[PDB]
Formats: sequence, C-alpha cells, structure tokens
Amino acid sequence: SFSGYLKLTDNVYIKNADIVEEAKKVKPTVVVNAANVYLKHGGGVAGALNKATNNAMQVESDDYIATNGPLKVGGSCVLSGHNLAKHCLHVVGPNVNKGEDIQLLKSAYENFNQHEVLLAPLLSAGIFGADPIHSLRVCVDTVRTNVYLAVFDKNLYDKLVSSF
Ligand SMILES: COc1ccc([C@@H](Cc2nnn[nH]2)NC(=O)c2ncnc3[nH]ccc23)cc1
Repeated sequence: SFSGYLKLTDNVYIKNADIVEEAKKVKPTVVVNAANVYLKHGGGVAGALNKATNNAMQVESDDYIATNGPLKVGGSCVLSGHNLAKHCLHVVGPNVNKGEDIQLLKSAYENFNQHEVLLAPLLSAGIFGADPIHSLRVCVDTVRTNVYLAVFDKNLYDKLVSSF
C-alpha cells in the first residue's frame, strides 16, 4: 500500500516522510529499525518506533538481548512489528562516531535481501555519523529486494534526489 514514492531504481523508492507515520498508514510486512547492538531504542528512528509501540518494542528487545546477547555491527534480528508492521527487522549499521568501520554498511544493507519488501530508513546516517549520500549509494548497490526509503528531513530528501 505504499504511495507518493519517487522511483530511484527498479527496486529502490524514496519519500520525504516520517517512518513511524508511514508504518501506521501502510502496516507493511517489514519495518526496518536503525538499531544499536544492544537494541536500546533511545533516539532517532529507534526511539521514535519504540515510542509508537508504547515501549512494547523495548520490552521485547530486552528479552531478546537477555537470551541471545548483543547483535554484531552489520547484523540483524527479526522481532515483532507490534502496531507498526508484521515484523521489525532491527539492523545495526556502523556508528562512524564510535570508530566503527564504514565498510560494515554494505553488510548491514545485505540483511534487507532476506525480505521481499521493506519500509526503511537510510542506515548509519543521522547520529551514526555516515554521509547519507554514501548510505543511499550503498543501499542502491546492495539491496535487490523492494525497499521503500523514508527520509525524515526535507532538505536532506531534496539533496539525496538531486544528487543521485
Ligand atoms: C542510527 O542510525 C540512524 C539512521 C538514520 C537516521 C535518520 C536519517 C535521516 N535524516 N533525515 N532524514 N533521514 N533518519 C531518521 O531519523 C528518520 N527517518 C525516517 N523517519 C523518521 N521518523 C523519526 C525519525 C526518522 C538517524 C539515525
């Protein structure tokens, strides 16, 4: 049910939208979370997704961490999407602000290829320190499944589209 997306490639689409409001409107099979290895959903996409689930995402995440330990940088896990989606694919992109290797961003995007269609943010951008133009390039060059990108900042959306 995605609408108002601009087509970038055969499988990559983009919209200036809040991923939480997109998830509520569409109820996608998969919503991607921009997670950290601990699944501590404090801010950004994670804090926003968590708050929309009334903290049910954090409770579920803490139980997952208690059982399995932390995720790898570039890794992922599939948990419930609660009221936003059937599933939430928690993906850990490298945090450039913590000295994490930017090459792990390709590995993080590879997790998207296990799902036919996903609603997602740009990985490693925002508070994770990577260049969003670089993140979009890696997305297009790595993801083969149908990905619908929600870009929150209008000025960033315009820059991403005009430079692609
Ligand atoms: C920690 O990794 C991050 C990854 C991406 C991000 C940024 C990248 C970005 N910056 N301007 N639009 N996009 N995205 C969001 O914060 C974002 N995107 C879509 N819908 C949203 N609703 C609430 C937040 C939000 C930050 C952090």
